[PDB]
Amino acid sequence: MKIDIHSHILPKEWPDLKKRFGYGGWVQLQHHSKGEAKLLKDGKVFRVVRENCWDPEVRIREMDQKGVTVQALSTVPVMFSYWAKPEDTLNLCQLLNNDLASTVVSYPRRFVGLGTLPMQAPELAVKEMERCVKELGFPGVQIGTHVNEWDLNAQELFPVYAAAERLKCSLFVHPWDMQMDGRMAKYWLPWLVGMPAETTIAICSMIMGGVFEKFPKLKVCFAHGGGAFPFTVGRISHGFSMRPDLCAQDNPMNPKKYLGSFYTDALVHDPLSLKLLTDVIGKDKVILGTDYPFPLGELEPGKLIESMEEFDEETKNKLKAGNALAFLGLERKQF
Amino acid sequence: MKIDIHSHILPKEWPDLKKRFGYGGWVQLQHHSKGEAKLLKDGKVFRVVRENCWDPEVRIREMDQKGVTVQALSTVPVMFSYWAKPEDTLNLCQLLNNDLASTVVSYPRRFVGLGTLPMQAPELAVKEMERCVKELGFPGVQIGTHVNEWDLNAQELFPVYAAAERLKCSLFVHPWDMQMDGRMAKYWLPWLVGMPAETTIAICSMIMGGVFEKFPKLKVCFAHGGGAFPFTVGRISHGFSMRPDLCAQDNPMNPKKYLGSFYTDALVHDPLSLKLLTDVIGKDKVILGTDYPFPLGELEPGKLIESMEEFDEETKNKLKAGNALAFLGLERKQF
Amino acid sequence: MKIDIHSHILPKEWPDLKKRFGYGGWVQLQHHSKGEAKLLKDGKVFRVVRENCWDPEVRIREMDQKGVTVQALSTVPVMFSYWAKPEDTLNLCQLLNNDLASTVVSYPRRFVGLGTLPMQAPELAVKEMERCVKELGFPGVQIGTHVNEWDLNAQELFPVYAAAERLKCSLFVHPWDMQMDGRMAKYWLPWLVGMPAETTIAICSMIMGGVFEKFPKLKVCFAHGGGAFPFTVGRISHGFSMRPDLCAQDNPMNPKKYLGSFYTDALVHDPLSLKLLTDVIGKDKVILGTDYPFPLGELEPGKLIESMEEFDEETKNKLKAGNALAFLGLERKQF
Amino acid sequence: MKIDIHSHILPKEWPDLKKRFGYGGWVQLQHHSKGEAKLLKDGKVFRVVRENCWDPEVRIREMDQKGVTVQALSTVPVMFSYWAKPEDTLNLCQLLNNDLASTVVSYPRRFVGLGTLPMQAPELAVKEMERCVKELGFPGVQIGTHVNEWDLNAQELFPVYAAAERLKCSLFVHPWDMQMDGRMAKYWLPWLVGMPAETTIAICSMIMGGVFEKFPKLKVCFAHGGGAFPFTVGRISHGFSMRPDLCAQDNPMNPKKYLGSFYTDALVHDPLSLKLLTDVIGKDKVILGTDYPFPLGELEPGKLIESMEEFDEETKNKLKAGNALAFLGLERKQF
Amino acid sequence: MKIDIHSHILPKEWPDLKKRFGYGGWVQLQHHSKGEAKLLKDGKVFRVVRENCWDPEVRIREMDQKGVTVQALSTVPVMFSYWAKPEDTLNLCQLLNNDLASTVVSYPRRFVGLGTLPMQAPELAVKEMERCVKELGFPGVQIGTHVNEWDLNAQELFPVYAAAERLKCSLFVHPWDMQMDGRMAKYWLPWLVGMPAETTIAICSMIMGGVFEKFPKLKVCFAHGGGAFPFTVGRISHGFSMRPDLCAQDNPMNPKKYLGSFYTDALVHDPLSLKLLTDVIGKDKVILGTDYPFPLGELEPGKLIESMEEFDEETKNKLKAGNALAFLGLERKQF
Amino acid sequence: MKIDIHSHILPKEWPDLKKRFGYGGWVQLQHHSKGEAKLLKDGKVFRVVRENCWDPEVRIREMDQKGVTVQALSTVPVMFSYWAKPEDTLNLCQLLNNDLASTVVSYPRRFVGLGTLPMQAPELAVKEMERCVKELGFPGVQIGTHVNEWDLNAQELFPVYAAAERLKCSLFVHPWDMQMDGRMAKYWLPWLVGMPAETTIAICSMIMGGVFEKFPKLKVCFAHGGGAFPFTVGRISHGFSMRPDLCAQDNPMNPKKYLGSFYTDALVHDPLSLKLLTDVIGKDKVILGTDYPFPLGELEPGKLIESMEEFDEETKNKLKAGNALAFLGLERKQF
Ligand SMILES: [Zn+2]
Ligand SMILES: [Zn+2]
Ligand SMILES: [Zn+2]
Ligand SMILES: [Zn+2]
Ligand SMILES: [Zn+2]
Ligand SMILES: [Zn+2]
Repeated sequence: MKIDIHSHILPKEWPDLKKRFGYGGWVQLQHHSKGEAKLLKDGKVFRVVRENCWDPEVRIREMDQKGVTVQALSTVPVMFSYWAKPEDTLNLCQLLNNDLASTVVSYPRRFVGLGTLPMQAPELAVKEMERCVKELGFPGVQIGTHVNEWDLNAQELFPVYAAAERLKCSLFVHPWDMQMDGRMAKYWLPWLVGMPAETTIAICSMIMGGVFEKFPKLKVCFAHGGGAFPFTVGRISHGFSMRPDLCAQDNPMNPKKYLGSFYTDALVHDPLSLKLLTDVIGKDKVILGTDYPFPLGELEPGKLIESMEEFDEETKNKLKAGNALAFLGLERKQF
Repeated sequence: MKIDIHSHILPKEWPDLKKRFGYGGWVQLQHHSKGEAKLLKDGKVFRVVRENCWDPEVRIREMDQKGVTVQALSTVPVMFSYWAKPEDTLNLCQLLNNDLASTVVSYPRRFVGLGTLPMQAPELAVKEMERCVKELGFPGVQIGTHVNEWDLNAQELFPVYAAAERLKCSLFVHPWDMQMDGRMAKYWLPWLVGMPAETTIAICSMIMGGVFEKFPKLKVCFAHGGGAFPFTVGRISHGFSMRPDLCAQDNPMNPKKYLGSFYTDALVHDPLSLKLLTDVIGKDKVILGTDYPFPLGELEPGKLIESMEEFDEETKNKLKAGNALAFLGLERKQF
Repeated sequence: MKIDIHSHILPKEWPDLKKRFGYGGWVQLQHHSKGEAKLLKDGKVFRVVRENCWDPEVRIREMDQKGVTVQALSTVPVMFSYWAKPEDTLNLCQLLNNDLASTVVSYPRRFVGLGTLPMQAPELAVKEMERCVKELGFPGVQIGTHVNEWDLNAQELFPVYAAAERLKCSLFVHPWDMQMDGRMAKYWLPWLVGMPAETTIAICSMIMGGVFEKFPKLKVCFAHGGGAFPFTVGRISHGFSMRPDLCAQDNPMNPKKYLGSFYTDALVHDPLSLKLLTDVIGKDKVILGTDYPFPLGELEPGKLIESMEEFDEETKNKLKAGNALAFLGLERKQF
Repeated sequence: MKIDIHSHILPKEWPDLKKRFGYGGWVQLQHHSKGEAKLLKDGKVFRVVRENCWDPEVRIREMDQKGVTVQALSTVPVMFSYWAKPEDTLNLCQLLNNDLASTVVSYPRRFVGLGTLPMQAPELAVKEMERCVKELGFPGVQIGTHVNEWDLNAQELFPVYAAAERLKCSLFVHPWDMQMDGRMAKYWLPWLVGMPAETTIAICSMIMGGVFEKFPKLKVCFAHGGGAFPFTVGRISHGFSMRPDLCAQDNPMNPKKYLGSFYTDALVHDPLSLKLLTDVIGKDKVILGTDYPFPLGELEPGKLIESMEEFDEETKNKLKAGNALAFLGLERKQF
Repeated sequence: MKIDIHSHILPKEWPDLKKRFGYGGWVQLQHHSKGEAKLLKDGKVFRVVRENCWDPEVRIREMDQKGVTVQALSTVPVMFSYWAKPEDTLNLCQLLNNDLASTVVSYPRRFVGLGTLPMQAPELAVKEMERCVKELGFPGVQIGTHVNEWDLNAQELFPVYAAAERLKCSLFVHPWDMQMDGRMAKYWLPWLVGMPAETTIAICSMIMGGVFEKFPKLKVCFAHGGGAFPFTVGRISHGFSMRPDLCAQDNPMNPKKYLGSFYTDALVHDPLSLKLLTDVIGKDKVILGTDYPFPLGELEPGKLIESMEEFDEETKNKLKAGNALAFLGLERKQF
Repeated sequence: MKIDIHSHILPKEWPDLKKRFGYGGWVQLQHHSKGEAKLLKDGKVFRVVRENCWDPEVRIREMDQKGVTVQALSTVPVMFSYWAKPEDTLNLCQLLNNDLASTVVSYPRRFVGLGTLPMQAPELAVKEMERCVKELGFPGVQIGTHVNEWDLNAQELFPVYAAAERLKCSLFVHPWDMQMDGRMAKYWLPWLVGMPAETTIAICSMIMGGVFEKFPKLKVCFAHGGGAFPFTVGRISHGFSMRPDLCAQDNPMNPKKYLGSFYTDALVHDPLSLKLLTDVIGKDKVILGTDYPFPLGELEPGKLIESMEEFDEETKNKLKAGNALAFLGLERKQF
C-alpha cells in the first residue's frame, strides 16, 4: 500500500505484428465490448483483460482507492517474444518501452518503467538497455526466467549483466514460457505450479552459474516470493554440499551464502509464507508486488503485509516501499 | 529417530532384464568392488551405492548406531518401470516385492515393507496390491508422482485408489520421472528442483482430481515435505478461487480444505521449512523420513526434529514415530 | 549527588498488551541489539533505550560512579495509560508496581519506589494507592499532569487526594500527554516546551482548584523545576488578582501564597534558573532529580548544584538529599 | 515611565466587517455606554474596554499622570485576522494602519505606530509593510507568534523577513491564537499560561528555523519577557545538543548562541523574574512594555524597573527608554 | 482447602550460574515451547514444569478454583545446592529468597515464604536466616533431610537450630538428594520409596541427636506425613530400648517421647494412612500440604482431609489451616 | 503363642568355608561362654549370639514357657551368601538345609524348615528347591530382598518363581545386605530404617515386575509387617497412576490391586501399626512372627496380638496360627 513493484500494462493498441514482421505467433489486443478486451495469439483467445490493463487514468483511480502511491509498470510477459527474429523483437521492445515511458511522463510521481529487452540477441539487448536507462529514464528492466534454451547462467548473457551492473539497471525476473501442454494442460498448473518452479530454476541458475559472484553489485528481484526457493533452499543447499561435482563446477560457494544478495516480491498470498519469506530472504530484501491487474495477484495491495502481527512498523514500511526504493535506486522525494 | 518412513533398498542381485523381457531400458546392479556397487541404466552409471543399499544386517547396524527403531523399506524409484510392458513391469514388481517381504520376515520388529505396483496397468496393479497386503502383509505401497502421461487425477487410476481404500493400504508417493535433460541436465536440477515440483503437481492433481473427496479414508503420504506445496498452497488456493473454469471442474472443494487430509515426510532439511511444514500440514500429519541411504537425505535421522526448541516432547514423539504408526495403521506393540 | 527523586525504569519484559487487553495503543519493549532496546508504540519506535533502563545491577554501577546513594524509581510516563479501559490500566499498574517492588527488595538501601495508578478510575486508584503504600511500602506515587479531560483541579480526583493525605503518600507529578502533532511535531517541541507548559498548567490547576487548601497535608513535587511556573508566577498571580471571576471561583487565595507549599525537582540545567528556582520555591522545597537514564536529564547528577557559588554547603545538602528525605518521609539512617 | 513598547489601541468606529467581506467571525466595537464599549465577535462579548482604548487625548492624560513619554501603538491582537481571505485581511490592515497613522500624526511626540500585516499572504504582507514604512512612517510592525499552521520558522514567511531587514522595519511578536477551549477554557489559562507558551514556541521556531542566522540585521522583540524562554532556555539548549536529529536540521547552531540576538519586553510583573530576564536576554535587550490598557498588564508603568535594588540608574534608563529607541531605530529628539 | 504448607515455585529466569560462579553442576530453566519449561542439570533435562511453577497469577487462579487460601512458597529442592562453595550457595539463596519475597509482597494475603539457606556453611546460613526473618519477613525456611555427609544430628548444624529457635523461624524439612542410580533406577523408586526413607532418617537423626531436647522451642515440620515414621515408630522405639549403646548415646529419651514434639504435612494419599498419622503425630501436628505443582502431590487440595468421616469439624479445620498457622506463628486474621 | 513364622537358627558348627571353597568373606561360629558365641567375617565379630541360636532343646524350653507351638526355622540372613561363586553357595545351602531337616526330625511337631537357595544361580536354585521340598519336606524357603543387583522383578529369577509355584513352595522374603556404612553407620539405622526400606522395595519390585501377575499361585510373605509398604501404599499407588512411563511398563495393574495377594509377618511392635497392617493387607494375610532369638524381635510372642481388644478370638487365632498354616500349606493336625 505504497509501492507496487509487480504490475503489468499494455498499450491500448498496437500494429498488426504479422503484417509488420511477416510471420505469426505474435499477440494482439482486441477491443470488443466496452471496458473489456481479448489478447489473441494467431487464433485462440489467450486472456481477457479490462481497461485497467491499458488505461492509466483508470489505474490511478484504483491506485487511489487502494492506497498505492506508485506502480512499477512492466509489459505482460507473453510480450517477451524471445523466440522471434532479434531485430523484430527489438522493434517490438522499442514500441513497448516508448509506450511505457509515455505513460510515465504523464504521471512521473505515480509510475516508474521497467523496460523489456531482446534477450535472445545480447548485443541488441545491451543497447536497448542503455536506451531505456539513459534516454527513457527507466530504473530497470523485466526479463524472463530463461531465454529459449538459455537459463540465466548462460555466459551468452554475461554482457547483459555487465551492462546492467555498469548502468545501475535493476533486473526484475518474471517466470515465463513454462510448459503449457501435455500433463501441464490442466488445473491451471502452468500458473499455479510451473511459474514458481521457473523462478526456483532461475534463482538456482544465477547462484550456481556464478552470476551473483561475478556481478556483486547487480540488483535482481524475483517474482512471487522466489517461487519455491525459500522453502526448498535447505534441499538445494544440502544437495550442493553433497555433490559438488554436479553443482559446484561453475561457482564453488554454497547457495546459502547468497541469501541477502537478491530481492523477491512479497506476492505469496498467505501469512505463513510471507513470514518464512522474510525469515529466509531478509526484511530488507522483500518488496511488495501485486501482479496488478491480473486475478492471480493480491486483490488488496499490501493488505497481507498490513495484517502481519509479527512485523513492527519499520518492517512493514520496508516491505511496502523502502525496499523497492533501494532496489530501484530511487529516493522518496519524487513520489 | 524412532521410525523412518522414507528408505530405499534393492536386492543384492537380479536377472538380466533385457534378456528376460526382450527389450532394453532396464537397470542392473553390478558389484564392481567390495561393499560397493553400480546401478547401470543401459550404458551408464546411474548411481554408485554401498552395501547398506542391499544388506539388511548392515542396515540394522547403522539403524542401531543412529537410534532408528524401524525402517519402512521401499524400492529405489528408478525401478518403477511404468514405461515398460505391463506384464513385464508386473513380473519385476513381484520379484522386488517378494524380496522386500523376505527381508521383513527375517527382521519383523525392525522393518515393514511398502510394495511397488505396475501402475500403468490399473487392473494388474489392484491385483498385485491385493497380493502385497493379503499375502505379503505390507501396510502400504510406494508409487510415483505420475504414470507416464497420467497424473494422479487420472480416472484410469481410480480402481487403484478404491482398492487401496478397501484394503486399508497406505500410499507413499515419491517424485520420479522428472525432466532429466535439456535445461534440467545441469546443476542436479532434476533432484533439487524437479523432484519437489513433481510432488507439488501430484498433490494438486489428487486434490483437484477429486481423489481425496472420492476416497476419504485413503491414506496418502507425500515425499520431501510435499515439495513446494506448503509454501505455495496460498497461490494454489487463491488460483482455485479465481478460475473455477480451469480448476474446479472435477472437484468443487478449495485445496485448503484438504490441509489435514494427508501426510508428508519431514525431509525438508532446514528448521524454518520444518516449522512451516508442521504449521501448514499439521503436527499429526508430518512423518520422519530420511531417504536412507542416499546422500541427499538426512545424514542424522531425526536430528532436525530433535533440535526444534518450539516442539514439546509429545510433538517430537508424533513426528518421530506416532504419525508413521497412524499412517501405516500399525501399533507400537510389535516394535 | 545523594538522592535522585526523578528516575525512570522499566521491567526487562512484559506480556503483549494488545493481546492481553484486546485493543492496541500500548507500548512494548523490543530487544533488538546488544545492550540496546526500543520502546514501540504499536510497532512504531518512539524511544531507544539501553540496559540501564531495566537492569538494576547496571544502574547501581552507574550510581556508584556518579556518587548517587539512592534513586526513587518510577515508571516511564508513556506507561501511564490513562486513555485505556480502567481495569486494563489497573492491571498494567499492578504489574509495573509489583516489578518496582521486586527491584527495591533486591536493593533496599539503594532504591525506593514511586507507584503508578489508574487515575481515570479514581476508586480503583484509591485502592491501588492503598496497596502501594500498605503492602508494597512505597513512600509515594508518580502521576501525570492531567488525566484525559481532567486537569488536577477535577473534583473527581478528590478521593485520590484524600487517600494520599491519609496514607502519607507523596505525589510526584510528571508532565505527559502533551500535543505531539501539528505545529508541535517539529524541533522536539513537546519535550522542550510542551512539557514545561503541562507542569505550569498542573500547578495552576492544583492551586486555583483549591487542592492545596482542601488537603493541607498533601505533599506534591512537580518535575523540571515546576515548568515555567517559577518565572511566570508573577503573571499568574497578577492575573488572579485582576480577574477573580475567571480564576477564584474554586479557591480565593492568591497563587503566590502557595510558594513554599509544594516541592519541585531541581532539573532546570542552568545556574540562573536553579538560583531563581530556589529563590521562588524555597531552599527547603527543591529536590535533586535527574530524569535518569534519559539524555534530556542531568548527565552528571548533582553537578549543577555543586557548582553554585551562591549556595552554602548546608543548602547544597538540602537540595542533594535532605529535601528528598523530607518529601518522602524517610530517615537518612536507612540509607 | 519613558517609552511603552507594548500598548494597544482601536479605532473608535469601523464598518460591519461581515457585511463588508461576505462572512462572519470578525470583531466589532460597540459603545454600550459612557466611556465603556464592548468587543463582540458574533454572539459573545470578547472584552469590555474603556475610552482609553480608542481616545488619544484620554490616553495622553493617563500618560502624563504615569510619566510615560511615548507609547508604541499597535492594534489589539484579536484583529490580526490571519484566518480570513488574504485580500480582506489586507483591507482591514489598511484601515487599521491608516487609523494608527492618524493618531501618531495628532501627537508625533507621544506616539509611534507598529502596523499590522496580512501575514497569511507573504506577497501582500511585504507590500503593506513597505507602505507602513515608506508612507505611514511606522518604525515597525506587530505580528502574531504563528500564522495559521505556519510557525515563525516557515519558509513561506522568509520574503517578509527579508523585506523587514531591508526596510529596517522592526518586528514586535505578540502571542495570539492560543487554545481557548477544552482544558484551557478555565482559570484564564489561555492568557496566563497559553500566551507565554506561544511566545516560547515562536522564539524556538525563529532560532531553530535559522531566521536570525539568515537575517542577521532583523530586529525582533517578543512580548511578556519572552514567555518561559528565559527560564527554560537551559532545557531547550541542552535538548538541542542531545537530539540534533530533531532540533538541528534547519539551523545547526545552539539556541544559546542567539541570546543577545533579539529583544523582549519587560512585562514579567516580579523583580526576581525581571532580574533573570536581564541576566539572560541582556541589559541592552530588555524593553519597558505595559500591555496598556489591559488589566493583565503593568498598572503603574515602569514602577517595577524603578524599584529594582539590583539595577544602577544607567541600566534603568535603558529598560525605560534607551533600549526601545535602539529597537525602533529612533532618536531621543523625536520626543 | 485453606492453607498449603507444601508448595514449590521457581523464578521465571535466573542468570547462567556456571558463568557466574566459575564451575558447572547447577540447574537452569529453559523456556523453549509455550506454557512449558525444561529444568536442565549439566547435560540433561531432568524435569519439565508448566507455568504454574513460576507464574504467581497462574497459581492464584488455580488456588481460587481449588479453594486454597494461602500457599507457603518454597524453592524446588534441587536448588538447595548444598554441594557448592558456601559463598556461591549463599549468592544463589539470596537471589531465590528475594524472588520469593517479591512474589509474597505481590499477594501478601495469598502467599507466605519459606526461604532457603546455605546449610553446608552454618555461619552463612545463620546470617541468611536472620535476613529472611528480619528483612524479608519469612516465617520459616525449607531445608533438606541431610547436608552432604551431615545428617540433621550433626553438631555443625547446631548454630542453625539455635538461631531458628531464637528468631522463631520454623523449619520445613524436605527429602532430597536420594540415591538415583543402581537399584533405585527403576519404577520411580527414589520418589516412591527413597524419599519417605530420607525423611524417616531425618526424624530419627533429630530425635536421637537430641535436637528436640536441646531446642525444645524449635518448630519443625517434615514432608510426606513423615515418610515411614508413623508406621515404623514401634520398631525404632523398640530398637532404641534394646540397644541404647547404639541408639541412646546422644539422647537418652525414647523416640516415643517426641510424639507431639513436631509436625508433618498430611501428604500420605490414603485415608487409613491419614488416620494413623493423626493417631501417632497428633491432631494438632498434621498440616495440609500438597506438593503443588508436582504430579506426585495431592491433585485436589484438602479432599482427603474433608472425606475423613471420622474427623469432626474442629479437627478438619485444624488440619486444613489451624495447625499451619500455629506452626508458622501466624494468625488467621491476616488471611 | 501358636506359630512363629519368623525365627532363625544356625548349626552348632560348620567347617572352614574359606578352606572348603578357596576364598574368604564367609562367616563361622565361635563359642565363648558355654552357651554364648560369636559370628565372624574373616577375623571380626558382627554378632553376639546365645545357646538358643543353635540348641533345639533350649528353644523348645523357651517355646514351652512362651506358649509357642511351632517355629518355622530359617537360616540367619548373613548366611545367604548370594555374592560367592554359585557352586560354593549351592554347597553351603545343602549343608544348612540338611542341618535344618535334622532339627525338624528331632521335633516334627514343633518345627518346620524354611530352606535357603543359591539365588544368584537360578538353575542351581530350582534344583535345591526341589530337593528341599521333595526330599527334605520343607513347606517353603527363605530368600533375601535382593540378589546382588537383581531385585525380585528380575527376569533371571523367573524360573525360581515358576518352580516355587509348581512345587507349592512358600517364599519368606527377608531384608538383608543393607547399606552399613556412610550415613547409615549410626543409631542402628540399617536395622531400624534400612531393613523396612529394603522390604518396601522388594514388594514394589514384585508388584511392578509382574511377579504376582504372572504367578498368581506363588505364596509370598514379607518380614517386618511389609516394611513401610502398608503406610506408603497410597503414595506408591498414586505415583504409579501419575507416571506409568516409569512405573507401568513391566506390569500395567495398579499396586493397590495386589493388596491381599501376599502375606506379611505381624512384627510391627505397636498396636496402631498392627491395626493398620490388618486393615491394608487383610486379617487373612498377617502372620505372627517374632524374629527369635534376636533382641529387635518380639520378646513375648503373640502378646501384641493378644492385647488388641479390637480383634476377636477368631481373628487372633488366624494371626497366631491359621494364616501361617494357610501360607505354609499345612494342616492343624500335624501339630
Ligand atoms: Zn506478473
Ligand atoms: Zn527417496
Ligand atoms: Zn522524567
Ligand atoms: Zn498585549
Ligand atoms: Zn515437595
Ligand atoms: Zn529376621
